[PDB]
This record gives sequence, C-alpha cells and structure tokens, in this order.
Amino acid sequence: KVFGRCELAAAMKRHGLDNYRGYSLGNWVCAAKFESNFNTQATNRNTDGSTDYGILQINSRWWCNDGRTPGSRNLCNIPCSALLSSDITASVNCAKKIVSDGNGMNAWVAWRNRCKGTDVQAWIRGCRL
Ligand SMILES: [Cl-]
Ligand SMILES: [Cl-]
Ligand SMILES: [Cl-]
Ligand SMILES: [Cl-]
Ligand SMILES: [Cl-]
Ligand SMILES: [Cl-]
Ligand SMILES: [Cl-]
Ligand SMILES: [Cl-]
Ligand SMILES: [Cl-]
Ligand SMILES: [Cl-]
Ligand code: NA
Ligand code: NA
Repeated sequence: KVFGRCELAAAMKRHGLDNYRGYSLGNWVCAAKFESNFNTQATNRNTDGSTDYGILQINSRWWCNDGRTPGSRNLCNIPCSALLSSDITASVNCAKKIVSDGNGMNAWVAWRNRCKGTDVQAWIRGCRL
C-alpha cells in the first residue's frame, strides 16, 4: 500500500510514535518518506548483503528473518515479509525496539542524512491529528 502523508501520520500517531523516545511525529514521517516513499512494499538491498523491508526499511541483518542473510539476527522475531503488509503494526512495533537500542533514530542512516537537524514538523503540516 502507498500511504498518503497525513494518513501515515495519523496511523503512526495512533500507534504511539509521536514523541516516542522523544522523537516527534514529523521525524517518523520524514524517515518514512526517504526510506520508502510511504510504500509498504519497498525492499532494497544493502551493500552488506542484507535487505531493508517496508515503510521504515527495517534490515534483515539484525531485526527480521528473510532466510538469506548470513550470520544475521531476528531481534523483532518476525519474518521480514510481514513488514510489507498494508498494516504497519509489525513495522511500528519493531521500530520502537530499534529506536530504543541506544543510538535513537540514528539507526536509520536516511533519517540522520536527510531529516536530522531539519524542520521535520513540515512533514505533518496540514494534517488533522
Ligand atoms: Cl493522506
Ligand atoms: Cl509527500
Ligand atoms: Cl492506525
Ligand atoms: Cl514534528
Ligand atoms: Cl526462513
Ligand atoms: Cl535470492
Ligand atoms: Cl537469514
Ligand atoms: Cl536472533
Ligand atoms: Cl496501519
Ligand atoms: Cl535519543
Ligand atoms: Na533507504
Ligand atoms: Na536476519
């Protein structure tokens, strides 16, 4: 599914991401925009052989099992394919564990490179929240 911007912000807010570990909702929408373009079915290969899955591009090295990523872990205890659902629940829940892992949203390189230090409130401008 390709989410609308405000649709996704509403769903993320409903799932408790606004100010989760101190990250305002626009940070999460910004990350989603540059990871997936709001598309739940997005998959992209990493240089290390792992793959990133779903609206927040969660990686198979640490977080989900895709059956093809050597010496990897599955800390969210989920098949990576379940991150591509039109229901963002599994993505959101797994992201809550990643952001709690110590480096905050720096775990998402695209957040660090494209959202951090910018006016992320812009991503929820106009949304009825
Ligand atoms: Cl929308
Ligand atoms: Cl947009
Ligand atoms: Cl929702
Ligand atoms: Cl915000
Ligand atoms: Cl498997
Ligand atoms: Cl393959
Ligand atoms: Cl694997
Ligand atoms: Cl594991
Ligand atoms: Cl949803
Ligand atoms: Cl932090
Ligand atoms: Na990416
Ligand atoms: Na894995």
